[PDB]
Amino acid sequence: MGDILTFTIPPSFADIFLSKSANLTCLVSNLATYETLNISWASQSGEPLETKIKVMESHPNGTFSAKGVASVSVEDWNNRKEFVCTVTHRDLPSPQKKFISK
Repeated sequence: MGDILTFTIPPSFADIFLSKSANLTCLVSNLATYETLNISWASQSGEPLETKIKVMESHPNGTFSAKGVASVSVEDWNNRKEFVCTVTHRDLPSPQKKFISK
């Protein structure tokens, strides 16, 4: 508590097989201020990724965290690419960035 935690979750081989699209998932928890929260996904090159997020506020149902789902090409995951998620809670002076790779 009182310290913002950011973790990234990779899509499973099975999951990618079902949808035939790889998805980037970010989990942000332990928010010192459970007011509102946003999730941001971008390519390593600093290029914003198509991300779909429902509710600009963190979800207190089942979990107390927010998740951002970005749709990437299976090719990227297959080519060992890496993506960057940045969490902007405004609570911290420096947004936390996370690297994700299969």
